[PDB]
Amino acid sequence: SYVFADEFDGPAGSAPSAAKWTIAKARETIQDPTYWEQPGRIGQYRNDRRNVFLDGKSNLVIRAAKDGDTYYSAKLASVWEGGAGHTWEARIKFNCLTAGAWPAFWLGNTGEGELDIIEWYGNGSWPSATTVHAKSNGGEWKTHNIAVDNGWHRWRTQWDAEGARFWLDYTDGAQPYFEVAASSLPDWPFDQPGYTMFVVLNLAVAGSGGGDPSGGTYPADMLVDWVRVW
Ligand SMILES: OCCN(CCO)CCO
Ligand SMILES: [Ca+2]
Repeated sequence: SYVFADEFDGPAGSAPSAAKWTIAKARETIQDPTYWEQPGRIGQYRNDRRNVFLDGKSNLVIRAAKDGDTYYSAKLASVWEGGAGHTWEARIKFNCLTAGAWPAFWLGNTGEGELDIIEWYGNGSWPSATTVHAKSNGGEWKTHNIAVDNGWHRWRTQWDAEGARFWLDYTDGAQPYFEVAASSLPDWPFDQPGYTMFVVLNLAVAGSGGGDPSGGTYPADMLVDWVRVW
C-alpha cells in the first residue's frame, strides 16, 4: 500500500510517466554564478529521450552527455507531494561518479525545508553527503558525510514533525546512519500542519557541486530501479 510509487516499467526508450513526473526543460538560473555556474558552462536539463528514458529492464535512465558545446542531462520532480509520517525510498545506481557530475535524490519544497537524501559532488572538493535544510535560503542545516560507490543501493528517509532519519541499504531494525531532531533546527518547518514535499531525481553537470566536466567520462548515467513512499 504505497502512497506514491514508480517501478519504471515500460519499453526501452520510452518516457517516464507524465502523470507522475515533471521533466525539467532548463537548468535553474544562478543569481550570482561562480565560474562553473555561468551560462555557457553550467550543464543544462531538457526533456529529450536521449537524456531521460526507461531502459526496458525496469530502470529509469538519467543520462548526461555532451551535445555540441553543451552538456545536457535531466531532472524529474514528482507531481505528487507527501506529508509527515512516511517512509521514502529509492533504489539507485550511480554510473556517473565522474568529474563534472552532480547526481542527487532529494525531497523538495518551494518555500522552506529540504531533505537531501544523497548528493555526490564531481567538483573534486566537496565530500558526498546527506543534508537537512531549514529556513528560506536553506542557510540552517545539518549535514553528514557518507561515501558513495557505483553499486546498486537503497536510499531511505523517514520524516515527521519530530525529526528526520536516513538509512543506506535498510535492513530490519537497523539504526539510521544519520538523524536530525526537530529541536536541533530552530526554524524546523516539517512540523507545519499539511506541510508536503515532492520527490526529485536529477543528474546535474557542472554548476557549483559539479565543477569542471572536461576531465570526466561522458555519457554518464544515473539509474533508478524504483521510488516508493509508504
Ligand atoms: O568529487 C569529485 C571527484 N572527481 C573530481 C576530479 O577532479 C573525480 C571522480 O572520479
Ligand atoms: Ca523498477
